Amino acid sequence: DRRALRIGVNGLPPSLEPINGISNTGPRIINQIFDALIRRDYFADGAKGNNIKLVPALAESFERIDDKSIRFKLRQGVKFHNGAEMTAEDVAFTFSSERLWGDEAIKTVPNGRNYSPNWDEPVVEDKYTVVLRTKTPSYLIEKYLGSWLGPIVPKEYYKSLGAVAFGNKPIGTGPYKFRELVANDHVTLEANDGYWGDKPTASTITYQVVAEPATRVAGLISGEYDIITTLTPDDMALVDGYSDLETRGTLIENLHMFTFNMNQPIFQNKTLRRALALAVNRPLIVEALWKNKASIPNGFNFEFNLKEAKRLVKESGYDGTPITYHTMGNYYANAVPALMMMIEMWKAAGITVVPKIFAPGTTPKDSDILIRNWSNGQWLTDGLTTMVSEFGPGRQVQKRWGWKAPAEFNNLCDQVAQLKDGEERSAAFNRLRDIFEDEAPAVLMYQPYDVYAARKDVQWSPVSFETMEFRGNLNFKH
Ligand SMILES: *OC[C@@]1(O[C@H]2O[C@H](CO)[C@@H](O)[C@H](O)[C@H]2O)O[C@H](CO)[C@@H](O)[C@@H]1O
Repeated sequence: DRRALRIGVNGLPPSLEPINGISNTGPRIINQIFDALIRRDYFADGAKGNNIKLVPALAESFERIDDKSIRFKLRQGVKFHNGAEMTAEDVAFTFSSERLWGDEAIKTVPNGRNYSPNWDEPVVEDKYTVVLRTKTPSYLIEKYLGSWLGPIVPKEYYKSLGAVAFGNKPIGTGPYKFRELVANDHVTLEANDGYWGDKPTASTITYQVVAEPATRVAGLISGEYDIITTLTPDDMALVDGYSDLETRGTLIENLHMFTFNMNQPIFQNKTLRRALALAVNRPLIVEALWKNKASIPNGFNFEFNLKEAKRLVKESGYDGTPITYHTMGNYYANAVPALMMMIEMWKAAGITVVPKIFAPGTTPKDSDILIRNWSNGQWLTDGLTTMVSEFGPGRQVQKRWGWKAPAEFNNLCDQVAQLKDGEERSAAFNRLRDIFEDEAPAVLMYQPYDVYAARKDVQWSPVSFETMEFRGNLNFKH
């Protein structure tokens, strides 16, 4: 029999419904349960897990018709885990108004429209042929369909349950099928021996929440886990002297940041937000805590000034009231050590910030949040599109977190979705970046160097994204 794989994780997603589970913790599970029309071939052409190449997966082939539509020829005989055959009806449902982007859909799939292009309703042409299309021109459709938007869901089963219940009992076409969920504890998957692609190599995969990185390292050493997630470069020393273990790391296409609840009076205006941003010496943090392996971003592409931060603190009228910084422990690698360094930096600017460490499983009330840490996946190669997906008009930073973005910012967000790459689009990018930095609705810290640790007897390479790929990349040694 095949070996059981045990993964010690930083957390579980709130749902296994593909869109509702988008987070640092979901894709590593969702990628196993589902397939998309298109897969990212991370290891193509000898790449070290970072190739952006997209290849056919549930679509056997596809051909663009015009600037707003693509015809897909689906792979035949593919079965969902309940035995139902995957047809054009399921692909059309996946990208339908009813499930994904309509007004009613987004009440149970809240980011269905935010993470989509401007879809029009899919057209089913025959059992294995579907046209996916946008209402306005888009040369990103294939990219969206190969992203975390893309998992194909079973129409009849999904409709019978609704998105919330489907998220607790998912059915997909992927190499591992859902077995069990214990909230805040684990998810167990089992091999899908009916898989259409390469046969799964593990009998079961268990994702077990172990909140603290030191405790995860101890469980790898003790033999409780085969792979552990969400470590830092500094954790590499803790594995010194274990011949059977190693670290495996890579830069990933994710930005660690901090952000604000701009409904709060102290953060309704930009002045103090920008002071908090300018006070941070990001190179010092990268040197200190990341062994210079994390990467300071060039904005949202796929300045430390303490003098100006002090000036803005005084201009803001800030009165010395302690400002909390909410962090779910070290859910983000290096969260608490980085916060400690930033608290020192903020003190030097005249701002008192204190940690508010909350437990795994707890969702603070939005009204208790002043500053919080967060991350954003860079989930398409087009960084403008992913920035807009969180910071644009009607998206969550404005709608939920109260950022009163300048009208010009919102105007340019709309313009860049219609412009082709070139001079005008890059000029809009530059101006959006300047406004974003002036407004400081969030502050980008760095792209983390994601570190896993694993048994040498489990052959598996990381990829440059907040997920785990096992296709062609999970072999057990004797
Ligand atoms: O980036 C995901 C995010 O959410 C996770 O944590 C919150 C708080 O416990 C849960 O409500 C979500 O279900 C879970 O995915 O992580 C940070 C916290 O570390 C939140 O700000 C994000 O929404």
